Amino acid sequence: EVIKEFMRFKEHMEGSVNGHEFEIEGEGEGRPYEGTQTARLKVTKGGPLPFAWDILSPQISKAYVKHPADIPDYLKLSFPEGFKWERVMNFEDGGVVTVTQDSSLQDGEFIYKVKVRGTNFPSDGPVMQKKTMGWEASSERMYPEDGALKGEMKMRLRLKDGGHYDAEVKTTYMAKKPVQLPGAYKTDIKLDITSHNEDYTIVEQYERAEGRHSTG
Repeated sequence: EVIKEFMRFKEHMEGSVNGHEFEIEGEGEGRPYEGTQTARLKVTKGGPLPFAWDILSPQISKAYVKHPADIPDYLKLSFPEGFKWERVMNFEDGGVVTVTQDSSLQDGEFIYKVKVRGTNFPSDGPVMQKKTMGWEASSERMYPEDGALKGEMKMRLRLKDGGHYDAEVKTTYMAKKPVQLPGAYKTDIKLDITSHNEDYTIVEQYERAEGRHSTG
């Protein structure tokens, strides 16, 4: 009942990557039970960014994941109060992103507050040289641990070049109340940058996400 078949969200993000501070705001919309969403983002402080938008796009919404009836939808169950998540991305060239995030449901809309910290990206690497070209589809391995929901995956960035740039990704999702943890499952995710201005101070994204048992 609080999560309708159509839901909007608002997002604020603050952080820094290799010493460069920024803020981003966005508005989005999607169909939480179909696993689909779009958003319009803008850089509100510290634009233009000297690094690849691609490292921020996965930090920009797990209430929008289609779940079968027989896998508890822990993150939807957490609303209206919501959940927090924390993430580390270890990139193959020593770059690291850590994230902390709050999600809640206020005045009929999801509210996201994100804090992103990137460091140790090589100055001549594809991130700081803006030579990435979006994520391959990812398959997140979900499992309950220590009273929380954990996800682990290898994410693959495409390079302008024709090769790949990997990150090992670990996330912990913690509902604000102890709503039902699921068992082990997979979430297939694909995120697209669908529009942007020249300097990526204005950007649109689409994501589709679907949970399924870990059988193929």
